[PDB]
Amino acid sequence: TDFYTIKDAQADLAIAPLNLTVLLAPYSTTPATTLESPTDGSLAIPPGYKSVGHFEKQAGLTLGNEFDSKDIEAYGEPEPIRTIINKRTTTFDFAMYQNQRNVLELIWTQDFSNIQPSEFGGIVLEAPKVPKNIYYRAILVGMDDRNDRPIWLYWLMPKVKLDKLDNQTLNDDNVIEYKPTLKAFRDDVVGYSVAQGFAGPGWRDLVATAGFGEALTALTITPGSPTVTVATGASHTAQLLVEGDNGINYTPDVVFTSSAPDKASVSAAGLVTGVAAGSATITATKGALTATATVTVTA
Amino acid sequence: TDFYTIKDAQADLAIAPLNLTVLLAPYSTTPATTLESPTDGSLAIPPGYKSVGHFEKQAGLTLGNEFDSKDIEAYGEPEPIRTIINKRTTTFDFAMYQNQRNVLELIWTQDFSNIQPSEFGGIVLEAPKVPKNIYYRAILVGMDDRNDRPIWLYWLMPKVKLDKLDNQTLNDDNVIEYKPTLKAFRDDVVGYSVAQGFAGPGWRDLVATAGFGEALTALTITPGSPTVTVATGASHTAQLLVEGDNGINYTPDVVFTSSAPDKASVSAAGLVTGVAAGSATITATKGALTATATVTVTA
Amino acid sequence: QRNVLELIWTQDFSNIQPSEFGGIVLEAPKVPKNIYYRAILVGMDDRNDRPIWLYWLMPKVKLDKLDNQTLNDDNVIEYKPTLKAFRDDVVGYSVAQGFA
Amino acid sequence: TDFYTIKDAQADLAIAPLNLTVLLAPYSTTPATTLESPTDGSLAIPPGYKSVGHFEKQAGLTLGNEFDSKDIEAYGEPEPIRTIINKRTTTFDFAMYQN
Amino acid sequence: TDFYTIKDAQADLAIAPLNLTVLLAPYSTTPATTLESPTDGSLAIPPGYKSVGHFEKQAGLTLGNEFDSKDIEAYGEPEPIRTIINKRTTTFDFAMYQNQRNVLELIWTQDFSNIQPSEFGGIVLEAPKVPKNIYYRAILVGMDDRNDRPIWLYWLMPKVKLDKLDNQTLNDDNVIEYKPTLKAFRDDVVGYSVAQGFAGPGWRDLVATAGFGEALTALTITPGSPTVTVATGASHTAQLLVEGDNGINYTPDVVFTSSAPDKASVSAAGLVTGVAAGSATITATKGALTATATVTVTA
Repeated sequence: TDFYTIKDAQADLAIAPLNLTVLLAPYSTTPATTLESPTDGSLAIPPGYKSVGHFEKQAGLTLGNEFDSKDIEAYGEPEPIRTIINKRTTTFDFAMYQNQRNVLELIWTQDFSNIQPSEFGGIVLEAPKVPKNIYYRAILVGMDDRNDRPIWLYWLMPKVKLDKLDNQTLNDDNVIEYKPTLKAFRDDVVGYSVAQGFAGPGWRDLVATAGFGEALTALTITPGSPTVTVATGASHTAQLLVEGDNGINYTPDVVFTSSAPDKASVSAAGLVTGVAAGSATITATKGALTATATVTVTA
Repeated sequence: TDFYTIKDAQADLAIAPLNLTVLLAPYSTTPATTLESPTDGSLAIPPGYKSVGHFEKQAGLTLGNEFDSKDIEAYGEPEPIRTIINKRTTTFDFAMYQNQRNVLELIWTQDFSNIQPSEFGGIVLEAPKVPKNIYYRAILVGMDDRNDRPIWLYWLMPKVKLDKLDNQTLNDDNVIEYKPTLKAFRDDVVGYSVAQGFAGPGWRDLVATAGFGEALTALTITPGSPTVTVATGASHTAQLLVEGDNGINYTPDVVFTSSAPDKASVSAAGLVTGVAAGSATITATKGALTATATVTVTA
Repeated sequence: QRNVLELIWTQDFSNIQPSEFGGIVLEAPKVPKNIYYRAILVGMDDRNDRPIWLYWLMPKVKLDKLDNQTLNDDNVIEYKPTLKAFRDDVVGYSVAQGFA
Repeated sequence: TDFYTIKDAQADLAIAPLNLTVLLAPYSTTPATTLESPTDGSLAIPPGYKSVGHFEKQAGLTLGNEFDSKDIEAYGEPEPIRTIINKRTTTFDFAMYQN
Repeated sequence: TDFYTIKDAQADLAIAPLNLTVLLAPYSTTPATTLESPTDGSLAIPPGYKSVGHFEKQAGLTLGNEFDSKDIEAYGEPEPIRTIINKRTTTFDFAMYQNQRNVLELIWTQDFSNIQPSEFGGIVLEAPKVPKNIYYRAILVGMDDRNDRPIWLYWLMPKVKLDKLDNQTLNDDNVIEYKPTLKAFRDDVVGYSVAQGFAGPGWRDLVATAGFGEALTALTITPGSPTVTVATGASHTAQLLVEGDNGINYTPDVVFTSSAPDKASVSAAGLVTGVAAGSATITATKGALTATATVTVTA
């Protein structure tokens, strides 16, 4: 066995967040559990999460993790007999550009929903008597677009608070930047302080390689023998569903073909419509994996 | 839903302070509450506020916000059960150029209003025996000129005090700079320490987008059916006011047209003067939104 | 991949099952776990098609530190952990350097 | 439509400065607003502007324009979201003979 | 196989822009999707695009493309594992001669629409206090004539902006020149920054050779059995239409003949007019291909 086989390096698993956005929601909003829509796996932001818009490219977004722990030392032991890790504090910072309502609410620790613009649109935002402890739910979601197969990787922080505010420098050749450092706290309802998740058509290919689940070896069609009516109606169309040995819906990844197009009409999605009564064979093929189904069409 | 729809990035909301000025006023002056003139929304500096003139471009104007908070930690809780934020310290610094009375008064912490120039204009400004605690009111107003529609964004600090004075370096190829770092304190009568406000014709367009108020959907002409006299007099002219569903006066933004110019004369501002007796229709149109009014002209 | 995320999150993700469309969610644990790994750091020096494999054997390592993670639109995401090697009683050493 | 009609080329709009003069006036002089006389439209130079005479033909007169702008770059945007053009510096040079 | 067959050189595919024009339109104009007229395939410029006229022959027109990419390097890999290409900047420049409105507006970053000539026709164009960000839509269309079969090849740039302005040297024996370098940006409405296109009867003869689509192997007449009345009326004449398997209309390229001129008269265009009632044969011949249709003429 040579060195490169032992290395087992996969360049595709390296994900670059080509685009990124941060969505903040008020603490009354139900926290998001996953960003994958159950219908088709598309990106589905839960209601109540509103983006903060553009932010500085050069500064980017900085995530920081800090452990605080106490080590118990016994006599004659060079190394601790037990280490008690109290907490893993997570923070993140970036440089917002847009001067919208939620950005100013976050940087001022105030609820400006009751602020009404004057007769000519002029508004005045007053800092509170003492800063308030306001908690938000944050979704940091980024898209890596490779071969038109995006990978959406997101950080879910169900309870964040404004930890720090950097100095605000005003220049006549630069836009005004708000640079908050937000600390994520543990939320009891969901039971975590921060979660990292992956989704998308691109990640469906690499989920087997990355080590989550089992490798795709067999391809199966769930409605193997459907019966379709020639006449128009609710039961005149039957939607196929293709799965793998590891339980992942591979329907968007497979290619659908019909042995006899006239007897049954199949699309790229996998819908089956029986134009003419008879026997048809619908084959879903992805790579070297092939699944076959038989459709009977009755007028 | 694709990524860019979720991101919802508005490049217009990014405001760059192309021009900036700082106006200091003595503590006896009534603090400013808003910089928007009630008459037409123009920039209106209250009396007593005098500018400090030019300041260094490269140094710019630095705004700093600091939090001092004490966290209450209970047994068995990695994160504090309650955090108490005592105050939010706000400071700002910049490098003044002009050697005028107010700049020297601020840097020297002295009242030079009683200083009388000598026979040939020479003056001598003595530092006080002990530094005085002098409080000023500060307006930091900046204009972003985009498409001849300026946005004036301002910081109102009703009670500031000189906190620091940076080293003063004299060079034969550079002007003399005064670099004060001013700290803003809470003012009891107005109820805030620092306030951030936006105004101007440019900001009126972005009020709806920024999230303050409600989006503009319908336009209404409040004097829908006015009657105007042919003959000259005080009641020979009538001013039209156009408003929106969100209560913002959109008169400068709309375009005025007259059905028959001879019957009633309308200008860009919205004034209606009845040249000839009869019925006229005045239409105010902004974008795709339109409002109509009928004017009856009686000799 | 799975092992890198387990190392950086101090959690066992072997029980994580991908969703219907391959999407996964990895939750940080309530409290960080003390997880120990065995590390082999093996390097090849290929000279005249006669490679030299020199390796560091650390039979018991633990995640000591995690550096800041910076996200940029023109760079991939890097995980930068500092791992501390501990004494292992069964083998009798904390770190061993070998050549072959 | 043939290509020539779409081109809409006109040789009459190509203006060649067959003769050229530079006139310098002290800062106290009232700046010129236009060089056409309101009486007849002829070339009328305001008083105080004194010409510098001949200058070298080979060098001619060179006019340069430079822009100093800063581009605001936002995350995920290959092109800047806003370009702030500070100034447009105009310079010109020539080689005078007359002392 | 000899070298000449392997090389497969086609001297006809070399296109030389014998004539070139640049057309600039204001940003409010609808961007051009194609320069091919759907009615006949001739060069049809969308309204609002006004040509800049003559420009310098010796300098010509220069198009430049630059790539800004970052290479992700990994330990032990001599070559990068992933190259992240950010943008493809396209620019173009040329030396305008004409002193017209659009040229001066482009070079001065100003709009002179409201500039009114004085009593004697004189005008004064004042440069703006600060240069404005004005965007244009550009069409760079060139014509190559070969055996009276022109080829129009064009570059569409939906969003161009002034980037550089070269030095402007005045000579007593040379006309005045303006040398702007324009950078093409990305327009989200159309989804591209630059698009290269080809059209014209000359191109139609080279579509198959160039590799876009399949070659022409069969010819077909869509009105196989048209009916034309002897009596004058709307349905007196029927226009033929020749197509191929590749999907390209070859009607202008084919030659129409009629077996019996008295029964039906056909021209080079392909229109069929029924002069005498009876059966006629219309044959369209192009190269080695022929298409036959039968026309029945009823009185």
